[PDB]
Amino acid sequence: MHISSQQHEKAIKSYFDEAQTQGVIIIKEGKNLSTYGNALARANKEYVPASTFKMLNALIGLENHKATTNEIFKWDGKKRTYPMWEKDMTLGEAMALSAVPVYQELARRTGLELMQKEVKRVNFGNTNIGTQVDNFWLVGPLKITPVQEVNFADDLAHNRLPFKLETQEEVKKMLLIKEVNGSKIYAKSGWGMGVTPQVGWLTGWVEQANGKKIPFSLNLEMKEGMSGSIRNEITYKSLENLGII
Ligand SMILES: *C(=O)[C@@H]([C@@H]1N=C(C(=O)O)[C@@H](S[C@@H]2CN[C@H](CNS(N)(=O)=O)C2)[C@@H]1C)[C@@H](C)O
Repeated sequence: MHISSQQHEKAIKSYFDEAQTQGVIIIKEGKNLSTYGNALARANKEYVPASTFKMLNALIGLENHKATTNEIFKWDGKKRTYPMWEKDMTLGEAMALSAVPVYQELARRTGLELMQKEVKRVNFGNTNIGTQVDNFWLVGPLKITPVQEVNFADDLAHNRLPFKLETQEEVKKMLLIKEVNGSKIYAKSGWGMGVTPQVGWLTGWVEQANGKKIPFSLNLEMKEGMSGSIRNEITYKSLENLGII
C-alpha cells in the first residue's frame, strides 16, 4: 500500500490519545502479531478478563450441558445495576447485554471443580480461578494479557479451542456485533469495575467477505466519565485505518 507504517502507528496512537486514556490494540494477521496504540507495554501485562470471560463461560456451560442456546434464564425479580438486566434472557441475549447475573448462574451450574478443570484445560490466561466460582473473572485471581486475549479470539475464530465444533459455532453466533460493507465483526466487550484502575476490553475478529479472519484485542484504562462505546469507536477507527474493514 502507500501509507507508511509510521503514519498508521501515529493515527492509531492518536485515537487513544484523543480519548484521554492509555491503551493498546493487538491485531493478528496469520501468525504475525501487530501492536498499536498509545501504551504498547500493556500488550504483555495481565488484567482481569471481566465480561470477556463470558465467551469461555458460555463454551464451558454449553459443552458440559449446563444450558442450551434456547434456554431462557428467568430474572429472579431482584433489582439489578442496569434495567436491561431485569428481564428473562438466553445466553446469547445475555452475551450481547453483558448480563453478569445470567453468567453467574451458569458458572454456579458448572461448579468450581469443573470450572477450574476446564479453564486449566483451555489454558486461559494465568488459569487461576481461586475458590469463588461466581466472581473469579471480575475481581481476580483470574487474569490474562492482551496477547493471550487476541490468541484466544484467533483460536475461537478458527474453531481451534478444545470444544466440539458445534459448541464453538453456537458461541460465535452470540458474538456478532457489527456488519460493515461485507465484513462482519464478532467481539465481546469488557469493563472491569471491581479492580483499580478499571480495565476496558474489546476482543474479537473481523471476518472479511472472502472468509479471512483477522483477530484483535483492544485493552485500555476506563475512567469514570468515559462512555463504553469508546471501546468500539477506537477499535473500528483502528481497523478502518489499517484497511481491515
Ligand atoms: C463486563 O465486563 C461487565 C459489564 N460489561 C459491560 C460492557 O459495557 O461491556 C457493562 S453492561 C452493558 C452496557 N449497558 C448494557 C445494558 N443497557 S441498559 N439500557 O443500561 O439496560 C449492558 C458491565 C459493566 C460486567 C462484568 O459487569
